[PDB]
Amino acid sequence: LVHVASVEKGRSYEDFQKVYNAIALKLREDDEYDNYIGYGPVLVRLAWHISGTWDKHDNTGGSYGGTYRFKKEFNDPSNAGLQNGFKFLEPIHKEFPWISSGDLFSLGGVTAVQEMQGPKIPWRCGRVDTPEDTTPDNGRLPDADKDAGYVRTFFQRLNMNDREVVALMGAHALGKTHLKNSGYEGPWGAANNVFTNEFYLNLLNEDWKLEKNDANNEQWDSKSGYMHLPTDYSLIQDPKYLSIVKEYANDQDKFFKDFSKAFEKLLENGITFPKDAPSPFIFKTLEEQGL
Ligand code: HEM
Repeated sequence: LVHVASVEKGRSYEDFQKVYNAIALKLREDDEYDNYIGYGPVLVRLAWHISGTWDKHDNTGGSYGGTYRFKKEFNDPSNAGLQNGFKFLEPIHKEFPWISSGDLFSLGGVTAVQEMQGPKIPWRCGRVDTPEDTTPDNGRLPDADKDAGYVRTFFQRLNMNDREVVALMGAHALGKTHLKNSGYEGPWGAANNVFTNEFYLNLLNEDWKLEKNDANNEQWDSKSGYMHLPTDYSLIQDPKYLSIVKEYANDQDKFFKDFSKAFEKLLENGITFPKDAPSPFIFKTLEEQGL
C-alpha cells in the first residue's frame, strides 16, 4: 500500500487553527469528566491508538484511513473507554464537516498535549478516509502484562527505537487506568492533566510494591497511592531503557523535545507527503491567541 497525503480541498492553516480552537475551547468547558481530570488524557490515548495499529511491513493500519469510525476497530477490547474521546469530538466534526476523521482524531491528540502545557507538536494535514474493508483486525495494540523485551519488539513494528519508546511512554503521567476499561486501576502520579516529566521521577523515586488488583492482574503500587503497569516497570529493569528514564527525570526540556519528535512520527507513520504538500503546521494555543 501507498497512502498519499491529500489536503482537504481549499483549506489553509487558518481553517485548521479553527478546528484546534474549537477542540481547545471544549476542553476548557468540559473540565468535570473523570473526576475533574478533563478530556485531555483520553484524547492523547485515542490519537496513539488509531496510530498504533500500523504495520511497517505491508503499510496497513495507522492514522491515515480514519478506520476507528468503523465497528470492528471501534469495538476492539484494547480500545475500551475511547468511546468517550469519540463522543467528545463528534460535535466538532458536525461543525467542521470537511475535515477527514484521521486528521480530526490525530489533531485532537495534538490539541490535548499543547493545551495541557506540553511541548508544541508540528502537525501535517492530508489523511483521507478509506473504506470499511481497510479497517485493521483487532489485536495489533500492545499488552500491559509483559516485559522490556516484548516492548522493544512491539515498537519495532512501528519502527520506533529505544529513545522514541521511552519518550512516548512519558505520556503515562497523564490520566489514569480504569478497572472497567483495562483490568487495571489507579492514577500514575499527582499532576495528571498537566504535561510534565513526572512519570520518570515517580518510576525512579517511589517505593513500589507488586500487588494483584481486583481484576486479578498485577500492578506496581506505591505508598503514595500511585500505580504503574508491568510494561512501564520494564523501563527500569532494562539497562538501555533505564539510562534514558534517568535522562528525562533530570531534564524535562530534553523530554519535551524528544516526545514532540516521536509523537509526530507516530501520527505520520504510513503516510507519504508530496513536496508540494504544505509544511507541518505549528498551532497557537488559546492563551497565545488571547482566547
Ligand atoms: C506498551 C505500551 C502501552 C501500553 C501497554 C499501554 C496501556 C495502557 C493502559 C492499560 C491504559 C489504561 C486504560 C484505561 O483503563 O482507561 C493506558 C492509558 C493511557 N495511555 Fe497507555 N499504554 C501504552 C502506551 C502509550 C503511549 C505510547 C501513549 C501515548 C503517546 C499512551 C497514552 C496513554 C494515556 C494518555 C492514558 C490515559 C488515558 C485516560 O486517562 O483515560 N500509552 N495505557
